[PDB]
Amino acid sequence: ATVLFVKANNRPAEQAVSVKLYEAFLANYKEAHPNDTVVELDLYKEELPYVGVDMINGTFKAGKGFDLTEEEAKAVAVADKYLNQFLEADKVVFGFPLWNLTIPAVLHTYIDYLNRAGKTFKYTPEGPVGLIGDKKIALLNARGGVYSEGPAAEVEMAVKYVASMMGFFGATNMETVIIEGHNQFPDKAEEIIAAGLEEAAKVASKF
Amino acid sequence: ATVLFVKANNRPAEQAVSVKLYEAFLANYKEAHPNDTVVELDLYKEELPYVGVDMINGTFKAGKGFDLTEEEAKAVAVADKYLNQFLEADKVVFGFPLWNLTIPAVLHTYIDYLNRAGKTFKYTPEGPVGLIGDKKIALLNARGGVYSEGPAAEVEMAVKYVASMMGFFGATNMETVIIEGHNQFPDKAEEIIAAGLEEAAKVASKF
Ligand SMILES: Cc1cc2nc3c(=O)[nH]c(=O)nc-3n(C[C@H](O)[C@H](O)[C@H](O)COP(=O)(O)O)c2cc1C
Ligand SMILES: Cc1cc2nc3c(=O)[nH]c(=O)nc-3n(C[C@H](O)[C@H](O)[C@H](O)COP(=O)(O)O)c2cc1C
Repeated sequence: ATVLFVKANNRPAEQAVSVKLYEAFLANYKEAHPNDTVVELDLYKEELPYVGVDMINGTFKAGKGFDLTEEEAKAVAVADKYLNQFLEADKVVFGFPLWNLTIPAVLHTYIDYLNRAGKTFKYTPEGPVGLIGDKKIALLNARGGVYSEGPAAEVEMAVKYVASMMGFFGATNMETVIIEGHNQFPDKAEEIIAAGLEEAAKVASKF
Repeated sequence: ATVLFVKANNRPAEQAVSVKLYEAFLANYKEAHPNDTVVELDLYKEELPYVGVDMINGTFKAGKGFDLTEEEAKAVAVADKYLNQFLEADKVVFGFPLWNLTIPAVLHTYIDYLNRAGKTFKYTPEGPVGLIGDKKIALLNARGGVYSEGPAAEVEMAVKYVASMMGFFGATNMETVIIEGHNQFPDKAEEIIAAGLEEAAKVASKF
């Protein structure tokens, strides 16, 4: 199988729990699957121009017989590169922190590139239908406070954002590994983090 | 007063409801407050490097007085420029669409830059307290579908995102003008858009 790892954090593992989690899942995945093709995409090593008018118009027009501007075609070429790589993968693993309630803006731009009629969803008379139902997806997230319960739960917009968009694209039975609360309950941080790394190992073995 | 308009959509006004909404609020605000200083910040005209390790380490180390690498110092300086402008404004008006459930990634990066201990919030033994209580904020949003009720209400992450972060910074009694449902209910689009632009004019006249 071809497996794409999308890394959305360039902090060192020693300082960033989401990075420690991503690296553990990655190492465990490779150990269990020596003959898979595993590809890492580090969003901080890429040039990710923000989506705006030229990308919106270019991706709408592409393939429909319209003229494109040079700038529209440049924008389409960027989105196509990421979109085609994502579509080629049999499994996709996203590793990201919660920062300021949500995902890193680098990952927000990457997911914007994935939204394309005819590629990740199609229109029907009954509404949009997702086209990635055959892809296995894992979401690996770390967050300092607890967001699964308590007063912050209603403003969690990191895992919720990625799961909502992947669900729209048609992904089902996504796996999620979440390490939360290590900043909020610092006395238990070591055990909270270790427990997440164990869970990552178990999920990666079956993924 | 000094009023900062933050524009997050470079589609022409003829093709974009959120840009009509922004331009109507802007024109009406100026007409009604001819002697106020109005400054427009067009996020698509700016260079907005993504937040990652250099910004994070840079702001952490600046707070400690530790030496900054070139890249850390440059990152802090970029954030400073935008943060200082936001802090100097008496009122701030944000104009943005809902794209892919959320705000444009350009506005996501902009808001990331505003988060700073001692500037937009401070720590207390009882938890963080926001420091912008004095600042009047308007949120102008357009969205194709209805997100105020129905099956999609649960995944609105555009207005909810900006309102949550501004609230954390301590903004109170923010004004919100939303134009929603013009793509979902095309038979009502003319009425919905016209009503929304009238509301923006009214709110701007009193802002
Ligand atoms: C820029 C930034 C913003 C953050 N925002 C939040 C937040 O909104 N809520 C929270 O509980 N923790 C927040 N944290 C703490 C992180 O969620 C925590 O460190 C988690 O491990 C993911 O970040 P990391 O993998 O980079 O360490 C933030 C950390 C950083 C560096
Ligand atoms: C790139 C893009 C993504 C969009 N995503 C959504 C969406 O998730 N939900 C929705 O109801 N409408 C969506 N729309 C429609 C816009 O919310 C809406 O109709 C209005 O166009 C805001 O976009 P605008 O001000 O640029 O026109 C999207 C439009 C664009 C161009």
